[PDB]
Amino acid sequence: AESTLGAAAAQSGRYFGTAIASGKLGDSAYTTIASREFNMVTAENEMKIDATEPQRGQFNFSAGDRVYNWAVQNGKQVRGHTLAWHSQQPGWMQSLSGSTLRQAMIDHINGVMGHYKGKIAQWDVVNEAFSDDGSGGRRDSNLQRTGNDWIEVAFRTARAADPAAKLCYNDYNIENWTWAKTQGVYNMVRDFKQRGVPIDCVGFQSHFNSGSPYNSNFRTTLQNFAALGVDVAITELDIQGASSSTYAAVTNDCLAVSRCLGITVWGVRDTDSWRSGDTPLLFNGDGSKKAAYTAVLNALNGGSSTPPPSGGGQIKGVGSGRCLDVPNASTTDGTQVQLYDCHSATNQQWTYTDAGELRVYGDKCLDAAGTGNGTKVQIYSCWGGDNQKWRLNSDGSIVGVQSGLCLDAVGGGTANGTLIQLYSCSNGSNQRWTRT
Amino acid sequence: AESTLGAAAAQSGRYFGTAIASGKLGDSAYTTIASREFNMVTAENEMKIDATEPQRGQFNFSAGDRVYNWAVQNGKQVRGHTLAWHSQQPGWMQSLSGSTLRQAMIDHINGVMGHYKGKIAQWDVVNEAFSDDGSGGRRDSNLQRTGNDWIEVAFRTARAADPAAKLCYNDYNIENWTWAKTQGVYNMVRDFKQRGVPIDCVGFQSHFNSGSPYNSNFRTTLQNFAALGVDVAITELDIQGASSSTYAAVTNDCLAVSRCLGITVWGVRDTDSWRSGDTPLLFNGDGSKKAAYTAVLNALNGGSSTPPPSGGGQIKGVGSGRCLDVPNASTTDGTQVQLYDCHSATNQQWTYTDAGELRVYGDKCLDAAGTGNGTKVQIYSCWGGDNQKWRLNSDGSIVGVQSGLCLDAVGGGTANGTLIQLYSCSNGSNQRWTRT
Ligand SMILES: OC[C@@H]1O[C@@H](O[C@@H]2[C@@H](O)[C@H](O[C@@H]3CO[C@@H](O)[C@H](O)[C@H]3O)OC[C@H]2O)[C@H](O)[C@H]1O
Ligand SMILES: OC[C@@H]1O[C@@H](O[C@@H]2[C@@H](O)[C@H](O[C@@H]3CO[C@@H](O)[C@H](O)[C@H]3O)OC[C@H]2O)[C@H](O)[C@H]1O
Ligand SMILES: O[C@@H]1[C@@H](O)[C@H](O[C@@H]2CO[C@@H](O)[C@H](O)[C@H]2O)OC[C@H]1O
Ligand SMILES: O[C@@H]1[C@@H](O)[C@H](O[C@@H]2CO[C@@H](O)[C@H](O)[C@H]2O)OC[C@H]1O
Ligand SMILES: O[C@@H]1[C@@H](O)[C@H](O[C@@H]2CO[C@@H](O)[C@H](O)[C@H]2O)OC[C@H]1O
Ligand SMILES: O[C@@H]1[C@@H](O)[C@H](O[C@@H]2CO[C@@H](O)[C@H](O)[C@H]2O)OC[C@H]1O
Ligand SMILES: O[C@@H]1[C@@H](O)[C@H](O)OC[C@H]1O
Ligand SMILES: O[C@@H]1[C@@H](O)[C@H](O)OC[C@H]1O
Repeated sequence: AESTLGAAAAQSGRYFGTAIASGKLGDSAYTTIASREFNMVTAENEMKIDATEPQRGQFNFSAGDRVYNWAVQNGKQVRGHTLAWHSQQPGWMQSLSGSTLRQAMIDHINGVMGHYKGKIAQWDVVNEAFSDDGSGGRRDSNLQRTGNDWIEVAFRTARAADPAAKLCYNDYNIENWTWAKTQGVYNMVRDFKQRGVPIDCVGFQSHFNSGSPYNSNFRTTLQNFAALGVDVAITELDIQGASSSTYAAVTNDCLAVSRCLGITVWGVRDTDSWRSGDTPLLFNGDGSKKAAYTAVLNALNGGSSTPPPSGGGQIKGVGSGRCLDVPNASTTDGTQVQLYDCHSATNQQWTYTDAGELRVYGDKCLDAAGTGNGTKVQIYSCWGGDNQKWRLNSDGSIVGVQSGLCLDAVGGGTANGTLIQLYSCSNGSNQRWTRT
Repeated sequence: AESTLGAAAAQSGRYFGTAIASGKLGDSAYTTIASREFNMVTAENEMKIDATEPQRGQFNFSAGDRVYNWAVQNGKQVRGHTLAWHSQQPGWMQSLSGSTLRQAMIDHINGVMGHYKGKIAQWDVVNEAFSDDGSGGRRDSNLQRTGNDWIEVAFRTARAADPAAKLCYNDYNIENWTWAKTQGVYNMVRDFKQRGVPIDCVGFQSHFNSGSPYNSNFRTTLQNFAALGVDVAITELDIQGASSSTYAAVTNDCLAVSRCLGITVWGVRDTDSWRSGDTPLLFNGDGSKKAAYTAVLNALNGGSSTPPPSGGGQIKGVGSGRCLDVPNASTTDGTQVQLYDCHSATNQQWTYTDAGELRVYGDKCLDAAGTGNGTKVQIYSCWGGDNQKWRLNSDGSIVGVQSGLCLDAVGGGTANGTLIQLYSCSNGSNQRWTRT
């Protein structure tokens, strides 16, 4: 369809997934969102080295199958995460070196992939093998010490274990094209493809924050890797602050690249995130869709037709032909907004911020005083509350994040002075808005 | 001692208090702040009816005394809260009505005031006796049902129990003069003064939010009651969003009325607030001062003798005479800012929001990716993180809310291109900024 992320992505042959935590599958609020929005699943921890092989030789797939089963039963493919990694290695592997580790690594791969043979769409065969030292070289780990050729061996092994699975190299901070880490990974994959090493994909974790910000050149990075002859996938996406524009930009970068299989966000609600302090996901802890959720859905669905009032613009009601107006250009907090003949004026110029606010006068925010039908919509000092955040639906409707209700011209009024309130979305013309 | 709220309030002959929860007194972070900043204390719950008279005729002051003991031990006066109220009534009282409830009410006042006789500066004798239906009438409670005279009886009883205390009538939604509830209370107080009913004060809770926002006519409300011959006090102040301007405005309103005894904010840190979801106080959960704190302090100190950069403006370092500049007018997230020759360019126009952000381009925020010295100050999409909020100190320095560090011109550099960083605050000219 086009009302959920997974369905929207499928329209272009792609998937939109998440990271599932087994301990939450018992939470109905959690599973209600997950089963509905995503068609791809990655076990957040259940399929890692320490979890699938607690003791060398003895494999445990209980927790993993739990996630795997839920996924397939609910219509989702699975990304295996992960086979060869320097982190989250069980204690016994952390003490292995030389040719014995190399052997342990190979066994582990055969074991996990054997168990899930033919059931995994994508396997993160090797994860984070490059350093952040700025040199573009291999990270210094027990695995790297077994020989520079360990990555290649891991991939050749994997291909044997399960030729049906797409084999990916996964890593973070390899999104910005100008980074040495990015280039080192690029050179490696190019080489692998030239020498014939069995690698089918590169996973871009895409953990963006002010420390390592998203950069428009991310698309260039994806296109370059795609040109090598391998698929690309956004594997663990989360953006600090969950900016609508950035989430939409990453989404469009994937859509702009034919080889971009899909996008996986690292968690369901912000409260489930490994970095909840950055409220980096698409759903609030209370389960409500954030502004970024609708920006992603719209991008996946192809979006609108023409460019929006990028910073500054009027919001005109479809049924009335009138604009959202702040009475007498008042700046008083608590002043309820109204409908009025459109004209150039600041009290009619609204800016949609990446945070999902509809700002007027620069520091005033469209604000909902409550969450039920009839709630008054007014201006109030901006502070970031969810009752000041809105989702801009592609159907012309504007929905409050906190209330999940639509901007509504009271009683379907069209005359000047008609007040604005929150009300159950009805697709009515007094709940649809366009551009002047 | 204009360095703390209490000390600064004292220079205008006023106090600045908070609400203390005894269960948090064992928290050093909480007490360090509470002891330093306030010189007035109100027990958030420990002196209420249910807490002081658990069973009819059986008084318990353990919780109350823990708060009181801490208050006087740290040089603070105490506001007793509260003696007669329709809410938080112990079960045995909720079951009463008529003459039996009337006497219980009187018995409670006598027992509680007797224990604290001569130790309480102000007592909220009656709390929330008026309705919100918008009629300005009395609230329909078991207390009101005993007779319309119950409030008068409560005050006469209180004066007799401890004539050394100021007797206050406390309520909410009585700050906006145009509201019926406000006028209803005004008429009652006026009635009491005329007939000689003992009443020395009116407490305006001041719980401001988008449901009932602050209105500048609050100053007239305070003036109106003051004219009746009673002192006035802002008793449970908290503002949804903690707007710097709203906090400064409420502070100035009180300072504009000679009879306004002082201001009490309902809580220390946002996490201690009964409405933490509204982040309505002056300190963060980590104990750090918020943008609103500095605005209240500056307000208490009389503020700047000249209007700040209202609606955009340049920020010029004193030790360099150069302006805060975004390299090549770039709008790319992650771009570290610099010092550069001041000129009418948008990449040099910064706007300080009520949330404490230093915005550029409209939706880009001065950002710090880290909390330690040497951390680069850059621009990033605005999302409300504390690493995107700043305090404008009277000494001319700009401090990061999350880091507690000052914007610093690297190596005291002065030439163009000099980068900005976060560093331990100094009185240096490379950390001083003039509002031009
Ligand atoms: O709270 C009581 C009254 O209810 C609200 O006012 C209502 C208003 O909410 C209602 O809105 C209509 C509802 O149907 C929708 O299809 C339509 O789009 C929407 O405009 O219209 C009647 C009006 O009286 C206020 O809370 C108060 O008036
Ligand atoms: O969440 C449990 C505890 O609840 C907070 O305490 C609140 C207290 O702050 C509240 O005070 C009322 C607020 O409304 C005013 O009109 C009234 O005058 C004032 O007394 O009363 C309820 C009580 O539960 C604790 O901080 C939080 O830990
Ligand atoms: O585990 C990984 C983290 O170690 C990694 O940390 C990043 C390092 O570079 C900085 O610029 C980033 O801000 C910081 O997040 O992030 C990815 C995560 O998987
Ligand atoms: O719950 C946490 C997981 O969410 C976390 O996941 C890792 C984050 O960093 C990425 O680089 C890894 O690929 C990803 O598996 O691991 C730690 C766990 O506690
Ligand atoms: O219990 C009391 C609440 O019922 C009261 O609610 C207020 C109603 O009017 C609105 O305008 C206010 O925003 C809202 O807080 O608040 C005080 C509380 O003690
Ligand atoms: O790396 C060095 C910085 O750490 C250094 O920081 C200075 C510390 O003292 C403060 O008084 C200065 O303002 C601050 O710049 O600056 C030089 C840089 O090379
Ligand atoms: O110019 C007029 C404007 O001032 C008013 O607010 O709305 C109608 C316009 O024609
Ligand atoms: O950012 C600077 C810009 O403002 C100035 O005009 O030219 C030099 C740039 O570095």
